[PDB]
Amino acid sequence: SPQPLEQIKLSESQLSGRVGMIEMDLASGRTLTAWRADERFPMMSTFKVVLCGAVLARVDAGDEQLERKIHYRQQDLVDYSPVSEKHLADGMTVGELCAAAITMSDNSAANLLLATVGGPAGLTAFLRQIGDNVTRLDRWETELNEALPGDARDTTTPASMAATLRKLLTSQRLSARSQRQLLQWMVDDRVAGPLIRSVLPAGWFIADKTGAGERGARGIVALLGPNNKAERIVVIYLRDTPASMAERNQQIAGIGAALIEHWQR
Ligand SMILES: OC[C@H]1O[C@H](O[C@H]2[C@H](O)[C@@H](O)[C@H](OCCCCCCC3CCCCC3)O[C@@H]2CO)[C@H](O)[C@@H](O)[C@@H]1O
Ligand SMILES: *C(=O)/C=C/N[C@@H](C(=O)O)[C@](C)(COC(=O)CCCC(=O)O)S(=O)O
Repeated sequence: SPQPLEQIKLSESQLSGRVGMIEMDLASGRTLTAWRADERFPMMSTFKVVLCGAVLARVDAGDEQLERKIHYRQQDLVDYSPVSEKHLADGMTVGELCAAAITMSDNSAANLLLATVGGPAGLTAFLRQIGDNVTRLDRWETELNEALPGDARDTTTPASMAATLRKLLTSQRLSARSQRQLLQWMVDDRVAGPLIRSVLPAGWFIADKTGAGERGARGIVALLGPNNKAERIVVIYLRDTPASMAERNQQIAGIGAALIEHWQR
């Protein structure tokens, strides 16, 4: 594989779409690679990690408990609720809802949690409170991944998302236990985690949350590194490409291959 930047450019050429990417040291925030890092991209399901960061902040403040059981109704369910549709009778705890939202991308779980933090406006206010003045959530699942061309709703930038994830995972804004919980939910991703491990060379750590939307929108927010360590945050978003999901996945994987082959930078 060629150098990361060369590969990213090649991916735009092949997809006919825009790619946004940041590679950042998790411990220090050092930015290693930045491409269209200040341009907007739909967050799609990647917003679920930020959502649960807001939930954990409420737990730390004593305003929420991960144990608290939420009971909901069938009429509350939206498209794609693999975990939540199974608990209409017994409900789910707030912690279970975050696990379902992050590890299974359960949309109803995400909407139930979104309501607890004040909806899209409440989550956006949380982002402003931690210093992210760019990322914004405007809608609920599943309308939020519509990805209309030029629509600023429900978007982030690679730089903002990377900085925000680092703040949630390491800045001590969240308690030690909460930081560890957010990380573990990403490590436990069932949608792409196992698949990514199956193609990663031995020794490479992966934790992640993916997203998909209309007009080719696709993305991933991840922790990656050799020697089984979460060394870097890697955020990659794609938008406005007519390519098959398989090809969008392959191009993102190709950027990862370039990082892996040329890690020491
Ligand atoms: O010399 C480095 C490595 O080169 C190859 O590894 C390949 C691997 O066989 C392939 O499957 C993967 O594809 C990349 C798979 C990446 C999947 C997702 C990455 C995510 C992670 C972070 C966010 C964005 C994307 O590339 C590597 C590097 O070329 C060799 O197979 C391996 O033995 C060797 O150690
Ligand atoms: C989050 O990104 C969700 C995107 N797509 C879903 C949606 O529009 O709500 C789908 C229902 C597909 O969902 C999945 O394929 C599961 C994994 C979603 C993820 O990557 O987080 S829609 O068909 O696009």
